[PDB]
Amino acid sequence: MIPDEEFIRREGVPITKEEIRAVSIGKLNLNKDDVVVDVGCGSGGMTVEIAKRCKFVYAIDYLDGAIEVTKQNLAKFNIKNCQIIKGRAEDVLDKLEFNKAFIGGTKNIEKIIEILDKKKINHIVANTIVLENAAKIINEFESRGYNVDAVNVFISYAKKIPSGHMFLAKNPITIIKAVR
Amino acid sequence: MIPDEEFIRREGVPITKEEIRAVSIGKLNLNKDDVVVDVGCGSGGMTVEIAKRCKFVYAIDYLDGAIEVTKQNLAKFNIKNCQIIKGRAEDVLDKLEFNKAFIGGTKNIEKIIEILDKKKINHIVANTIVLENAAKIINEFESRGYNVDAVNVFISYAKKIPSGHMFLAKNPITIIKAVR
Repeated sequence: MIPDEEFIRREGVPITKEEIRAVSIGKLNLNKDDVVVDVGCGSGGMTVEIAKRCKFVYAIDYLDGAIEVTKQNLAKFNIKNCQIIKGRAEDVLDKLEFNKAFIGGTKNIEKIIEILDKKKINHIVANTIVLENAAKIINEFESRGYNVDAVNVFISYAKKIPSGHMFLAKNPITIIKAVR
Repeated sequence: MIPDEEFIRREGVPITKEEIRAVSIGKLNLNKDDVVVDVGCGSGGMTVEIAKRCKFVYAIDYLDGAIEVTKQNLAKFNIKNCQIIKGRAEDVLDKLEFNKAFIGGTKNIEKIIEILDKKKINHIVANTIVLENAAKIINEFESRGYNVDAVNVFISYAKKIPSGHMFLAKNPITIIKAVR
């Protein structure tokens, strides 16, 4: 499944649009034995979709608002597959046993990627709207022996205006898949 | 799990990109009870992905190349709830029973839309790269009481080169969902 209007949102807290999560989910190639860390503090959209397809998910979020909404969404789809961990991913990550990672939002991508790598995490998906990060992540992963597959995705949404349908875009996003 | 690129390809026969399939599969909102028609002469990417998800799928295709590749992929991924019906959708669709349509390329998109309309199909997703067809699909449907969520997706792929990476553009495609 997937839908977007059936997610509990909250001003100040971002949510991945449906089409983006559909692509990002696919890149993770999730199965029943995957234990996934989901970094970067959002509303829970990706968390739920990941929870629904794997063994267990850690949602690492560092801001209160995000934790709260994710929590509500978790409640809302009856997810018992998931632990929300408040804090910096770089402080937490060492302590966990997992085999895949999705990274959204996040600070210290350079720290996280290095920890991921040395924890022998051999399948990672990262989304970024930022040019410098897209550049970092792709080169960081290729140097650390991953084969990298990145796509820039620019979605625009039909909106009716007096003359007909215009397409409303906001920001393109880079979705990066590193497997090793 | 949207499959990588383990698809049987035969050149002259297009394959819908992985990320475009993930978005279209998402907009279809598949249930195990869905009976889907899949109209479009491609390599079976979409077909397969629809089959894994619903009770049954009918691939409607006029093009021999397309059919055979599609048969091969269906074979490759062990898909058994799918029947291929060789013919022009405009000739056949009106005979079929199903409650959900996916439309890929097709000549005579008006006729097709008329048919889905009459049959009271409450859920249609259509991909097009043709300007005029995107216009007709959206307006024809909005005219018939469907509400229509259309998106345009521009995808580009990082390609490694001596200086770094460039992004090679693929052609943009409009993904139209119509629900009533």
